[PDB]
Parts: sequence; structure tokens; C-alpha cells
Amino acid sequence: KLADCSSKSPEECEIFLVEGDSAGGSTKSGRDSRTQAILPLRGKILNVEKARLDRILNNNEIRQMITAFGTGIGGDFDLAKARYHKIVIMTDADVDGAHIRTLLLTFFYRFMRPLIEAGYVYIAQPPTGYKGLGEMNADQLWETTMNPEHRALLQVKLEDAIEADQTFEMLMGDVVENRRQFIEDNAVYNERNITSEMRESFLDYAMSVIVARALPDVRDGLKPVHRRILYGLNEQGMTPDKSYKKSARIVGDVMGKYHPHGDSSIYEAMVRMAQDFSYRYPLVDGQGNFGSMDGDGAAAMRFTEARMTKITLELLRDINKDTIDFIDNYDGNEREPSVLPARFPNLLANGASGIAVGMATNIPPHNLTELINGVLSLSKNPDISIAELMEDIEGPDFPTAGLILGKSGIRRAYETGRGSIQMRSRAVIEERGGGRQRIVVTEIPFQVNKARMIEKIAELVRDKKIDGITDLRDETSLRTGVRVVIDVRKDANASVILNNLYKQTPLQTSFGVNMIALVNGRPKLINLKEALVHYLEHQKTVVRRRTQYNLRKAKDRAHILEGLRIALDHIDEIISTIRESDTDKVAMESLQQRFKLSEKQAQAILDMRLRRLTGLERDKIEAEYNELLNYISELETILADEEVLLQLVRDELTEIRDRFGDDRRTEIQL
Amino acid sequence: KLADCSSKSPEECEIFLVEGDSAGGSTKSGRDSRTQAILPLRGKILNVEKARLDRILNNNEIRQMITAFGTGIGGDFDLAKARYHKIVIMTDADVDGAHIRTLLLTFFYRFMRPLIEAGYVYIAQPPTGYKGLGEMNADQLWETTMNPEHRALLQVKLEDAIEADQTFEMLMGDVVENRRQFIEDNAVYNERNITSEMRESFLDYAMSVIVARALPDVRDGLKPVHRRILYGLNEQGMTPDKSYKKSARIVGDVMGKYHPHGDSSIYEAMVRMAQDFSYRYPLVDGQGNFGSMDGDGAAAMRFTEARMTKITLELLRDINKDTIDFIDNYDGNEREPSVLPARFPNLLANGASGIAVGMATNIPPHNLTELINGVLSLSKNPDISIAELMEDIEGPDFPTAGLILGKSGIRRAYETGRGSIQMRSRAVIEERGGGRQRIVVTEIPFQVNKARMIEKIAELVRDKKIDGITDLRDETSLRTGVRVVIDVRKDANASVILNNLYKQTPLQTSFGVNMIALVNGRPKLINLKEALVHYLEHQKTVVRRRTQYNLRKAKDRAHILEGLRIALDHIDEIISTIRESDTDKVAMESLQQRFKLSEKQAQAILDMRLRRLTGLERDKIEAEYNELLNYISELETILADEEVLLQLVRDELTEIRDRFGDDRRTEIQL
RNA sequence: AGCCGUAGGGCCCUACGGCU
RNA sequence: AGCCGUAGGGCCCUACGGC
Ligand SMILES: O=C1COc2ccc(CN[C@]34CC[C@](C[C@]5(O)Cn6c(=O)ccc7ncc(F)c5c76)(CC3)OC4)nc2N1
Ligand SMILES: [Mn+2]
Ligand SMILES: [Mn+2]
Repeated sequence: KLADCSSKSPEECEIFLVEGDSAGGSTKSGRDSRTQAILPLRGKILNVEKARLDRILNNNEIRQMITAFGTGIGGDFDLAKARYHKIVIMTDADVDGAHIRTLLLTFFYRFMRPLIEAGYVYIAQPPTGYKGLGEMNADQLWETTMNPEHRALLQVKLEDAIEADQTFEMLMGDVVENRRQFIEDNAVYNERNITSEMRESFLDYAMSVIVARALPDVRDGLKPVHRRILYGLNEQGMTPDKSYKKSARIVGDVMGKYHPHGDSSIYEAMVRMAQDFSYRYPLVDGQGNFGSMDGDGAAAMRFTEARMTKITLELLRDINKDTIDFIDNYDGNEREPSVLPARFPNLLANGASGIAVGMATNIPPHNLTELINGVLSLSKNPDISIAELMEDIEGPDFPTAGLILGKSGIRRAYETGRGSIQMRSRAVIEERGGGRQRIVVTEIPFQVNKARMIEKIAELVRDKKIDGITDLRDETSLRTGVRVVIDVRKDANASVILNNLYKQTPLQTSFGVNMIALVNGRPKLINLKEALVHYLEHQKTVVRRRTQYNLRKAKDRAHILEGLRIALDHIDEIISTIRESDTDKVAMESLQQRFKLSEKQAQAILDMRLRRLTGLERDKIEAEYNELLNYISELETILADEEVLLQLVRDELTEIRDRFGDDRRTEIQL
Repeated sequence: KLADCSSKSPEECEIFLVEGDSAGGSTKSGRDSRTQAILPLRGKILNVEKARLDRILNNNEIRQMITAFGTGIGGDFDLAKARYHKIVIMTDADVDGAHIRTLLLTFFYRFMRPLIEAGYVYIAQPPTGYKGLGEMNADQLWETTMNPEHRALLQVKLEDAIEADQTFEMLMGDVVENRRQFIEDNAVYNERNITSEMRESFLDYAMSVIVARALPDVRDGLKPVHRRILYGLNEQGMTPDKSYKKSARIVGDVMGKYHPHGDSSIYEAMVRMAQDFSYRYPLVDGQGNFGSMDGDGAAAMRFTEARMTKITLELLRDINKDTIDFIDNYDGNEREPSVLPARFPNLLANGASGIAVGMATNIPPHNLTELINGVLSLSKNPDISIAELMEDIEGPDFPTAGLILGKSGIRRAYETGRGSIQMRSRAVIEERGGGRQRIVVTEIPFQVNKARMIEKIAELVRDKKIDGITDLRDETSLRTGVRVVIDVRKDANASVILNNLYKQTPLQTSFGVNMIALVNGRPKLINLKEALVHYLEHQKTVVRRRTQYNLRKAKDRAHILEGLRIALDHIDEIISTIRESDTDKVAMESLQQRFKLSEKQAQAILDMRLRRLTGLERDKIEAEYNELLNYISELETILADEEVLLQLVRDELTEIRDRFGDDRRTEIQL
């Protein structure tokens, strides 16, 4: 895949390392084919500091780079054989391109150390605000990054090798804690030194993954991709009353406007939100093949269609009533929400699963009715214990139902944010004829792949690791629901076979609770009370801001009426004033001075259509004015009393509990 | 890839053959897993009538069907070893689904005939307008086509065995003329016989590819995909004055609204429209990596950006002025143009190429100044000969320039619609020093891969197929342009080496002209005059319709201004009437009666804002009316005389020729 | 192990006609 | 023989943390 240069003189020859063919093309078009060679990689390169030699040497990209440089690796390294005196790292001008840069430096430091020592390793500086080099025109890439007469390359420099080994060990190694400690210690919410570069690039990547990718916000329970999808459907009015909309139109729109990442990242996030076995309260309503519990993926996006579910309307309720802060998108062309109003506690209701850098999050879904009664209880007692909260919130409530073994794990997770929860399958022992029996499984644990579990059981039988099993079939149908049958050998104790299946297969699975979520844009391990407290404050803020909006909005309307009232009373003198005016400006000025009107009032009059001059309009204006004055009072009453505001939040949460609250699916066996 | 059923009694067992995994997933979810198995294929299967036996037996999808059926092929076929007593073909409910069915039937007929004889082969009947089965929910696919209670299956019956043998060789064989004749003769503009199925399904497909895919319309020179891309850019304001819009937004929009096919087909058609080496007059203006002359493809659609070129504004000019006919899109939720106004001769300016069924198209690009001059000469003389047109139209004009050898092939092509055009590269012989020489190539033939051409020269040198070549280099760059160097051995005759390169390499390429375009939605082999006659007809129609639309609209606006003028003249009376009326209906009824106004006139007065009563606004109304009366008079002139209409078409083509007309690139050599 | 879910990145089989 | 351009269809490597 190497697009080598014509020359054979390494001293004048250069090799550019790009992320793939999309960047490679632009680079191949702009380059000097005489002295500049191109090697397109394939995205994220292997982390050699975490991988063993067998994996390193059987890797396609690693192999290709060694063959391109001709020096060999490690012990057998020979700088004389170097085919290029310039190895230039030209990854994309984004957080993931910085990660691939740290990955390439890691491989040059552990396998090609004298290449850095000779100053042969350089870092290209393409301009920011592109998605990739593939977004650049050939001419723009030459002049800014490739022309030796105008480019600015950073030559990689190695100073203290003890400091370098420690940095590559800390940032790239297998020990997560030291990496987590570096993020905590450093995170703030032409030649280059290899240590400073690794630390800066890796920190940009880690901070980006943590605050803007893998972890959900504590207020709305969403990760950036999900929030962008829901905001996307909302903006294009893809509400439940409207028809389904083409998946590609949704994905295309969201990619261009809010999410500058791969289509598959966007589309798979939309798919999961539509899966009744993934989401306890699904956020997307899908039409077509959206996958199954057997690991089957969704159909290609050209076949599927989607829209919002009714509960999603509750997450987006009052978004245009200045309840949430808006921010600029990635390119400054659009505005996006920083958080959603979230009228129901979505973090805990739907849960979250995220693998970040230096940490991970594993939050289980819960029952909406239980959560809401918990929030209601907390609003009535700020000093409520986790034990009192557990009277309302019994434990997680998986979409796939099943069983949880005791309150011990649950209790530990709700008090510390960490705990192991044993999930069991719903399995019964029934007779099948002729004095024979069978095990019937109708509920499997959360996130357990049904077909994969069936194969692990078959494996255990074929490899003689389990006694008593004659046959196993999957009888699942849309009619019957999940139905896995395991036939027992006549006279064999089916209960013994079942307990052996719980201990040796995904029939019994564990859920490692690790409640990490963003609190004030920062990752934080929180407990059940902390999570509810942050959600309750978000509601109080959203409701306060909605009331403040309406009040400003109602006071502006009342002021417009005061003026329209004045216009209808002095209609003939108003018309006369406009008629005798040469321009709009003169008319504005004259109406203001004569009738004691403001700029807005005069503008409202000038905008008034002739049909507003009808008989039942002065009565209409006065009817609206009076009702508005009542409404202004209702709003001022809420803002004056914090207890009234708090009751308003409770009332609205109670409506949501009655409209959306369903029964518990998962049995917590004591 | 087989998703087998629980049962092992073939007599009750059914095997469903689907297009791929998107359809497969809906099928796996909706089925009865006990008696129904699924075999997801991978799109179009091999054509066993045109393929050599060795290719058939090593083909992955063919192997998978034989393995699944467990019968064996041809002579080693055993109906006793049949794993299912029902082989159900369930392709998508579209033209390509019909093709895959004809492809499947052919393999069953030539390799597993007793399977048809036993009445084991069936045809499922999924509901029409979905794109794929993956667009449907499992329960919908179960009830409509998979449930034995409600389904309507067609059992394939083989009646006449001589008729079937002859049918399969006609539709699926290598002899095109038999297939072309069948299309021509048959084109129109529960048991089932295998011959009737093959004929209907093949005609479905063949017809679709001919009128709705592979052939350009004679009027706008576009194929459905190109037309839908350009219309998509117009309906999204993706004009040259505006900024580049993301390719993914364009793709998703076009696919969802007008083109029900793969995104690779839409994106690749848009890409080609943006390449200056493919389009004589590029239709798309691309930002980023849009591919090269070396066969390099464009960047993934998430990286690229695009908009209309200035020339495309001329293809779409006045589309929203009732110039062309709109039709319903594929699903009856959108409107799409049937043809574009096409203010310049696009078919001949950009050319076309497309492989259809029973026929193909191959039209070369031409120079815009020459084409317009040709149309102008034709407008002044309906009886003009091809030889006289050839005074204006010298011949094709490739974007990649080069040379054409003689007028003989050109003359034949313009007179019959068919001819062989000999194209040559622009190659010179020059000195390089020390008595030695080289061949410099600076222009290569049209649609020739530069890199592949170099490798062809390289392999001739290596395998000693050519003599005298010491070196071969691509010295091309953005700066220099195309530059290929072939170093000659000292004292060797370079012109001899050159003539040899022209005989043995793509350095000399023929262009087989085959002018097949859609004339009245029917494919026709047309010559030069016919192509321009149909273009001119279309322009006369567009400009007339535009004038007729502009007259209706101006007459509707003068009418509304007549009403507002009456109101400005009797303002106090108008106000009185509105003020006295209790409702908007009573006001409208009174104004119509009191001032002899129409319903439209009265509504316009009621909609009038107070700001229209000022001096400047009062004058605007009068000036617009006076401007409009002159415009109506100018429009009526155009419609009174046909020579004035034709002069307008001529003056509009002269404007376009002066603005877009450029120099000829391809040299026509005697 | 290798899986979970957001991210980086690309490749190859088929049909169809007319030219070589 | 195999390329040209709209069409049908889908796979597999990489990072990252916890168990
Ligand atoms: O924003 C929008 C709007 O409109 C759209 C409609 C449809 C689509 C889906 N298109 C695709 C789907 C898979 C794809 C990558 C792919 O080609 C698939 N694939 C395989 O299935 C198997 C092997 C393989 N090996 C290399 C390779 F590059 C690819 C492979 C190619 C097209 O990447 C994106 N995307 C958009 N995006
Ligand atoms: Mn990138
Ligand atoms: Mn299909």
C-alpha cells in the first residue's frame, strides 16, 4: 500500500504516515513524487506497550512500516539501511489523530529508538477545522504541510531517556491507575520533546474521551452522540405523531450538523436506543430490522426508518423555553444543547455503559415508577438515607427481566457506586413425556447474547464438561417470546444440571456496578443519593428557567397589547399619522411621540394587518390582556416561593410517573 | 451462513433464500425456527449460463446452496438426500430482486432440474413498495409472506422442457441480439410456469435498467441518478454563491427522497460529476479528495463536501417555472423532475456511457462553443446536413485533451450513430543530454488509467516485449500537470519505440461511438443531427412554458395590485368597511360588494400591513404595477410570433456560449 | 478469554455490453 | 480478456477498562 517516491537517495527522501486512503489521495495529489513517499495506515495502530511480540510481528500495519523503513527492529536495528531521513507523522488534525500519533511514537520508541536519536522522526502540522486530510484539496495540503519552502515540521527530540521510559510506561502501559492518576493531576476542565508531546497529545485524547464521548452526563444520562441524535430528530420534527423518517437522512443530518465522526458510530447508537432488549425505556422508534438478542446487527441504514418514542418527548420537553444552555457546534455553523431538559431521571432509568481512558462506567437500568417515587421522597427530605431510598428503589430493573440474587450487592452499589449484582435466568423444570424432563429458560440476563450462550452450553456438552444433557433447542418466536429448552437424560436430577449451568455458563452473569458520570463536566463516582440529588437540582433549574422565560415572554406580549390597545382607541389618528409619513422611520418616530409608544409598540402597529381592524378585535385584545395579567401573577407566585416551585416539579414528575411508569420486570429474590 | 430449522424431517422443512443479512434478520425474527431455515445470499449471484464450470463450482454462494440442499449437482443429484421439501426464493420486491430470481432459477434449471420437476421450488410474495425485507418488521413479514395460514406461494412448474431450454439461452446466454430482440418485441411503454416467470421477471429488470438507470435522456443528457443528485443540490440551495455542503447530507437526502439504491451508487455518480478528467463541463464542485487519473477513489463521504458548479445553474435554470413535468417519486411522498430545463446541450457536451440490458451507450464529450454554433446553424436551417453541422462541430473534445486521428471515424459516428475514433496521447521526442533521448507524454487518452498504462509499459520492458527503453517515470504534479518520461537507449530510434508503444500500450486507444439515448422514453440509436434536433425541440418547449408561466403569474400579480390600488384610492372607505364588519368573512364579503373586488383582491387588502400606507410604500405599489404592465406586454409579444420565440432561444444559447464556451482541447489530425 | 459500546480506518464478490 | 459505470450484497483490524 506504500506510494514510494522516484528517488533512491534516503538523505533527500521523506515518508509521510497518513491514517488511510482518504488522506493518502489528497497527499498523493499534493506531494512531490520525486522526494516524498506516502504510507497510508488503517486507523488506530496497535499499542505495542500493551501487546506481546507475536501480536506485534503478525500486525499488517506494523509489518508494512518496518518494510518501508528498511532499518529492521530492536536489537537488529541498522540506521545505515534507513530508506528515508525523514519519517513524518501526518495524522488528522483531531483528538483521534493525536491518539494515533501517541501510538506511532510508542512503536518508534520501543522498536526504532536510534531513529528518534538521529532526529529522523518529524511531526506534520496540517490546519485544524479539517475532519481529515481527505477534506483538503491537494494544493491546500502542499502549501501548508508539505512544501519544504513553507511547511513547519516538529523534529522529535529525545532528552532524558529515563523520563521517556517512565512516560511511555505511565501513558501507554497496562496499569490503568497510573494513567488515571496522570489525568487527575493534569486535567484542566522547530523541535518537539518526546515526553512533552506524549503528555500533551495523550491528555487531549483522554480528556476528550472522558468529557465528550464515553461517559454520560448526570443530569440527562446521555453521551454526546445520543444527545445529538435526539436533538436531531427534534429539530427536524421527527415526533411520534409524524411518519417514520429515513435512517440515512437522520444520520447524514446529525453527522454534518452536530457529530463529526463515522456514520456507523451514529447509526449504531440510534439502533441501540430503538432496541427493547437494550433500553429499559427506548428513546427511538424503529421501523425495520433493528437487530436481535442473538447478536444480529440492524439492517443497513438504507433499509431502516426511525422517529422519537413518546418518553423522548419528555427528555426534550421545554428545550425552546431557555431551560438549557446552548453552545456552538464543532464548526461554528450551528448551535447544539449542552444538556437536555430531561423530565424523567434517564441516567438511572436507561443506565449507561462506557469505556473511557483511565476509567469506565457501568450503570444499570431501573424502574421509572420506583425512581420517581425516590426523587419525590428526596424532595420531601434532603437528609434521606440510602436505606429509606431503597424502600422506593428496590434495585435495577433490566429490560430483559430475569432475576437478581439478594439486596447485598444492590445495597453496596447504592452506598458506594460500586458493587457486584448477580443476574440469573428465569428457568423452570417441566416434564416432557415418558417420565422425562426439560429445563425451560424464558428470560436471560441483561446484555447476554442468547445464541452465544446456547453455543457455550452446546460446547460444554460436546466437550463432556456437563452431565445429563440430551438436547438443547431455541424455540424463541414472536408468538412465544424467549424460549430456550434443555432436555434432561431420563432419571437425571434436572435441578443439579440447572445449578451446574448457572455456575458454568452465561445463564448466571454478574453486573459490575461502577457509577461514574460527568458532574459539572467532570468524571465522578457517585452513589444512588448523589445521582438523584443532581437530577433533582437539574429539574429545579429547568422549572425555574422555564417560568422565568414565560414571564419575560408574557410581559413582552402584555407591553405589545398596551400599544395595540392605544392604536385601536385612536385608529383614525394612527392611520392619518402613517399616511402622512414618507417612510417607516418617520411613521415609527411620529407614532412614538404622539401616542407615548415604544419602539416595539410602534413596530407592532406598523406590522398590524387590516383584518385586525374588525369589530371583535378590541374585545379580543382586552380578553388576552386580562388573561395575561392573571398568568403573569401565577408565574411571579412560583418565582417568589421556593416551596411552590418545588411542588410544581413534584406535580410534573407525578404526571410522568402516571403516564409512563410501568411494572417491575426483574424479580429480586431474597 | 445458513440459519437452520429445529426439525430434520425434510417433508415439513422449508428453506428461504434472501438477498443478504439486512433481509435475513427480519426473516430470522419472523420465522417458525422449527420448520423454516434461512440462507442469506450476497446480492447478485453468478450467471451459470455465461460462466465456465470451474468458476461455478468454486463460487462461495453456489457452494452454500448445494451444501444446504444436500442433493449434489447435475448428474450426482439425488432428490432423496434433499434437506428441505420447499426451496422458497424470497428476494426484494424491486427490479434487482426479479433479476436475482432469474439468476437463481437459471442455476436451479441447469444444475438441479429434478428439484423443479418435484415441485420443490417456490416463489415467496412479499408486499410491494419495500426497498428490502429489512425495511419490514418481523411480524409484518411473518403474516404477509411466511405464515402458512395467510401466505400466497407460487410453485414453479416446468411445462415444455424444449421451450425452457430455449428461454434460458435467450435471456441468460451470451448472445445479446436474441435478448435485444426479445426486449424490443415485448417492451410496453398456486402454480407458476418457469418460462412465464423468467420472461416477466427478466423483462421487468431489462426495461428498468434501459429507461430508469443506464441510459441518458436525449433532452438533458442525464441518467436518473445524475438528475436526482443535481435536483437535490437545487432543492437544498447548494448553489455556487453558497458554501460547500457535506457529501453525506447530499447523499442521505437524494437516497431518502428520490433514489432508492445504495449510497455507493449515489456518491460515486456525484464524485465523477466533480472530476475534471471525467467531465468536459464538471457538474459538481467538490471540496477535498475527489479521486485521480491513477484510479484512486474519492475520500469516504464523511470527508468530502460539494455544491453546484456555475454551469449546473444553466441545467436547472427556471425549473420552478412550469418548464418541465414533475412526477411522483418512488414512494408517493415527494415530487421529482422527469427532465431538467438543460439550457446548454449536456448530452453531447459531457457525453455518456452505460451498460444496460440488450444494449449499451457510448457518447463522447464535445466542445460547448462548437455545439451551440451547431444548434444555432440548425435553428436557421431545419434541412442542414451532418457535413454542414460538422463545419461547427469538428468532433469530440475530451477533458484529458490528446489527439484524434482523422475525420473518418467521426463522420461515420455523426451519420449513423456508430463509429471507431482513434485517440492518441500527446507525445514528443526530446533530448536529455549526452546524445541520448526521451519520450515525453503530457496528455493521455480519455478514460485511460495513467498508473495502469505505466505498469503496462513497465511489464513490456521487463518481459522483453519492447526494445530500447532505459527508464520509465511519472513526473506529474499539480504544478507541472501530466508528465510521463520514457528514456531511450543511446542511438535507438525513439520514433520507432514510440510507434511500438502506440501499437502495444493504451497510449493509443479507440473510442467506439454508440449513440443510444432515451427518445420519448424509448432507447434509440441517433446520429448528430437527431441529437441536436431533440435538444432544440426541448429548448423551444422550455422557453415557451417559462413565458406562459411568467404571463399567468404577472397577470395574477397585476390583479392583486389593481385591488391594493383601488384600496389606496379609497382608504377611508376601506377602513370604514373593515371597522363596521364583525368578522373577517363579513369584511371580505362587504369589500367585494362595495368595491367590485374579487375574493383574491379582498384578501390581499385584508392582509395588507399598516406600514404599506406610507409615502414610499404607496409608490412601490404603483411602480411595481407599471413595471408589470410593460412585462405582460413583452411576454404577450413572445407568444404572438414564433420567430420571436425562436430568436429568444437563440439569444439565450448565445449568452451561455459567451459565458461558458472554452477552447478545444483535443486536436483533430489529418 | 473476550465481551460490552463509541471511536480510528478500509475491500471484494456478483450483472450487464462492446470494445480490445 | 478485462475494463468501463450504475446497480445487488456484506467484514474485519485497531484503542480503551473491568471482570
Ligand atoms: O451520512 C450518511 C447518509 O447516507 C448514508 C447512507 C448509507 C450509508 C452506509 N454506507 C457505508 C456502509 C459500509 C461502508 C464501509 C464498507 O464499504 C462496508 N463493508 C462491508 O460490508 C464488508 C467489508 C468492507 N471492507 C471495507 C470497507 F471499506 C467496507 C466494507 C461503505 C458504505 O461505510 C459506509 N452511509 C450513509 N451516510
Ligand atoms: Mn482521522
Ligand atoms: Mn435488495
